Amino acid sequence: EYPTVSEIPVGEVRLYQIADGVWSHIATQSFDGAVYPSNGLIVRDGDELLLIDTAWGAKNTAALLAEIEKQIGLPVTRAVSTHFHDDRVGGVDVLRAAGVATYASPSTRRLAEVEGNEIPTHSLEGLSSSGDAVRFGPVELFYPGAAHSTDNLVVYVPSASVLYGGCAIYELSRTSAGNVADADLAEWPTSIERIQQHYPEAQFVIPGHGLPGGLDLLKHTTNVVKAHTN
Ligand SMILES: C[C@H](CS)C(=O)N[C@@H](C(=O)O)c1ccc(F)cc1
Ligand SMILES: [Zn+2]
Ligand SMILES: [Zn+2]
Ligand SMILES: [Zn+2]
Repeated sequence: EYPTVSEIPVGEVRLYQIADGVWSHIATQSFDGAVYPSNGLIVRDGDELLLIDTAWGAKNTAALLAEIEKQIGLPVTRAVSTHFHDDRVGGVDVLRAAGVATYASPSTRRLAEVEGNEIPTHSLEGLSSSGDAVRFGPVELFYPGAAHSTDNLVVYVPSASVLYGGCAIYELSRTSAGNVADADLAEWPTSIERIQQHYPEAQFVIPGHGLPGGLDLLKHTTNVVKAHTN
């Protein structure tokens, strides 16, 4: 069973193995009166691990590293943050202190700094234009256009047909718009179409928060945006 928000104490991280050499990591955090779950990704790259997003905060991210050591034993050597909010860069400084090389796009790095969030060290090149794709170790990084935020990236794992949508894709059980303070609500359905046109063969689709599904999460998310927008 995929771990749900009600089963993970704030401060603890679970790992869920999706495929061979592919896991999600799941944490929980208090935010704005509620507890929310949060997903990231872990992808094996031989004798090292590529981390996709922090576990939302310094303490959760240290827990993540401890859980990775317990359950996998391979070192995290690179990390990619998929947008500038705290559930994606909160913990970067812990990763850096632990010797992880932290990456984000130039936009994400700028927006993190503007906002006062932790800032990934290295800039990812080749992601400036909607539809750009880059092969980054075992994954493909993709910029679909502005949506949840103007900088959001998605991640695709070809070996396992895993599409990590981050917070530009909503789980089915969310039927209202959440955090749209930095969103391009008008562009968001267009960016979702772009993901669909590029990863039509996606089997396993991971939202930034909550339960994985399939490509039906894309259509579901547009409905939510439109319902909120119109
Ligand atoms: C703090 C974090 C940064 S994205 C955040 O605001 N998450 C937002 C959301 O993703 O819309 C969220 C709102 C309601 C939920 F049920 C789940 C997630
Ligand atoms: Zn190696
Ligand atoms: Zn966000
Ligand atoms: Zn989020």
